[PDB]
Amino acid sequence: GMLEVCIIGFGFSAIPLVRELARTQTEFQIISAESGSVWDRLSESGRLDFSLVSSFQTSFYSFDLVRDYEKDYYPTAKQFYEMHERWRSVYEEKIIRDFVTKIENFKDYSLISTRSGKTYEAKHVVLATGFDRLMNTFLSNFDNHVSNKTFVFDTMGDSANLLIAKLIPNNNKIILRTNGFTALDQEVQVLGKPFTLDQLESPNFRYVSSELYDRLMMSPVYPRTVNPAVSYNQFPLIRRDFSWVDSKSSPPNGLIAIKYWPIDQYYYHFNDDLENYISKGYLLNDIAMWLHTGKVILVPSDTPINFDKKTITYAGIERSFHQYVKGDAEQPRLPTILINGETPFEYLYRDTFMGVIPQRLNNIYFLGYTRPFTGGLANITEMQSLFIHKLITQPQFHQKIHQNLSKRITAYNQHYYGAAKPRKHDHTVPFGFYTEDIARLIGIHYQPNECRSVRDLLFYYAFPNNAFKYRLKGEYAVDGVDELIQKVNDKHDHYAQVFVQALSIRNMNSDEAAEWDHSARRFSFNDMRHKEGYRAFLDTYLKAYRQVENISVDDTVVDEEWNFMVKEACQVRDKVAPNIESKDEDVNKGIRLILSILDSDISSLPDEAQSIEFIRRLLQPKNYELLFIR
Ligand SMILES: Cc1cc2nc3c(=O)[nH]c(=O)nc-3n(C[C@H](O)[C@H](O)[C@H](O)COP(=O)(O)OP(=O)(O)OC[C@H]3O[C@@H](n4cnc5c(N)ncnc54)[C@H](O)[C@@H]3O)c2cc1C
Ligand SMILES: NC(=O)c1ccc[n+]([C@@H]2O[C@H](COP(=O)([O-])OP(=O)(O)OC[C@H]3O[C@@H](n4cnc5c(N)ncnc54)[C@H](OP(=O)(O)O)[C@@H]3O)[C@@H](O)[C@H]2O)c1
Repeated sequence: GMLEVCIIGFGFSAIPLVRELARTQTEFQIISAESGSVWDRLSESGRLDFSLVSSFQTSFYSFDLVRDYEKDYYPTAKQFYEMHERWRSVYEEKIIRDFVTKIENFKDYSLISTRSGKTYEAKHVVLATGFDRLMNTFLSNFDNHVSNKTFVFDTMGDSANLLIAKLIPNNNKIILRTNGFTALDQEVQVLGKPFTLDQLESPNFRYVSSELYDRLMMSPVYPRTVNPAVSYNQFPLIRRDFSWVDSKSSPPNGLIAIKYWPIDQYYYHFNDDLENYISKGYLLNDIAMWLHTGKVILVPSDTPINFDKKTITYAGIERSFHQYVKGDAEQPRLPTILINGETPFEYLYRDTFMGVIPQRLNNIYFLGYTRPFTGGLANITEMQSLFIHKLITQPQFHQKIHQNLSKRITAYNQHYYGAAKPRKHDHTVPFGFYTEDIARLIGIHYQPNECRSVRDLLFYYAFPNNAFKYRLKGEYAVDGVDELIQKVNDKHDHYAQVFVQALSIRNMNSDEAAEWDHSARRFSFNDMRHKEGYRAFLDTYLKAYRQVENISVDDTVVDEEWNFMVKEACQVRDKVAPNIESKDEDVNKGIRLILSILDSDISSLPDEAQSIEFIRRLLQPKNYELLFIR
């Protein structure tokens, strides 16, 4: 009569697993802290006044999307929290409010200790406890009445970018003292229509060849184009050292990106009702517009600073600042876990299988410790939830995965990390590799060889690998996913543009593909040609923000020392930007060809002529093997 499952921590990550355990009537208990999460801190202090950096389709679960999806949008922080609270309310009767202090792991059960002193025995234990993040305080607590101060950031990430969005409108000057950072427009115009960047990744093209996929994806990350319109050419300090990368899989696991509103897309969405959109949490966070306008400056990583005087020395200027912001040492909130009830478990992402199954522990699973490169967490945690549910409820599956666990882990690490040493961001994966890897392990994947029509090929290769893609049919089918996929296909032209992109670069080398990617009137990422024209909009924006936030600040004060630092900062840009002056034309022809053979039988396509041949060979991709599954 021992408890079959104990889930520790209930916020967001645990929802889909609890839903599947309920469906199979598997006995479970949830234990979760009375104190809740950062989302409760932000709710309590009235600071749910921002929006997600991820699309609806990747940030909410399949069983919500089938009801509530009518169009792409970026949810607000308020909507995200409201959804956590709705699901909390569904499962509250299954939640014990307490805090787990210790887990003793035995051969086929665990002893869970709590701060109350109550103990629990459970055959299977799932940890969904999230992360402690140092920067959460800056969001939950730090003040909006600071003005004309200098901030120094040693780190750039989504949390820094959100703080910078809130600081800039109070004429706070931002110095970024960095080893580089990857920033990407969260939204792109494709023939007039907005696509979130997660929709453009067509990840199953990795199976055609890693080199094809690499030149399709990596030109905005690695400094491959000489095009003077690209932020990494106007502001070379943004470039990172990627010498650590030792994998043929691109983008590599361990690559992080900050996702941001470019001001042109911000204007297209919000220009009509600006004050009301800002009050909902749609905040302009265009880092490239900040670099362009000098409201942010980059300085070298080894730039000298004096923590005692609160001074940084740049442009022969000893420069004084109100705050230095170090940046996150973000790590899982794990209680002490005792192996054989004796030896403390040591957590390392790479030593777990798919970030879920730790070694040396029996029937313990980790849920929510894998971070998506792009898109929302929902895609990751939905698929992790199905994997965990199958391991808990199907001993045949549990035995299959565990029998060769150490060899699977080795084969995964070889494929994705190679000989690179563990890094603090190992837990970050391309979402469309991870979801597909789990789907193949579970057996709810699609087979490329079973596509019959060109349409079927578009769905396999070009429809994004969102978790709901794998819940149309088979073991984990969700009612309404058919109608969801239809709605999404109908609105994005079946992802024909994405498909044609790969068709267009199949013969190119990586340098040719990089130039082609940037030959558009507006390329997807970091296009500095689409900033100057929005300066008037920016002033309308700052006024609307100030008005929403009851701020007064006069834009007359002149920080001549800043100007000199900005001028020193923006010197490569003042050389390169005057040098300014195929993708659009090629895409147009490609989409015409594809939409016209949509319902054509693939296997029977005849021997633009050579693009049909390549299309036919997509039935037999030569790079399909994943040795951690086989
Ligand atoms: C500022 C911010 C912005 C974000 N923006 C986005 C976004 O745009 N898109 C997106 O997809 N994701 C975003 N995320 C990430 C992610 O969606 C959230 O971090 C989410 O809260 C993770 O859910 P979780 O359930 O893993 O953890 P949490 O939501 O933190 O919930 C875990 C729960 O477990 C409890 N707990 C912890 N330890 C114990 C213990 N020992 N015993 C008992 N209970 C315990 C905690 O109190 C908490 O209530 C953002 C995160 C932050 C902080
Ligand atoms: N769906 C999601 O899960 C999701 C998505 C987006 C945002 N978020 C939220 O926003 C936050 C984003 O992370 P964070 O701001 O807390 O800190 P972080 O991104 O974990 O840390 C950023 C640091 O990582 C290093 N880094 C290494 N490679 C980099 C690259 N290519 N680009 C940029 N930085 C790189 C840099 O420091 P060094 O160079 O000094 O090592 C940088 O300062 C999350 O904590 C989360 O709260 C969640």
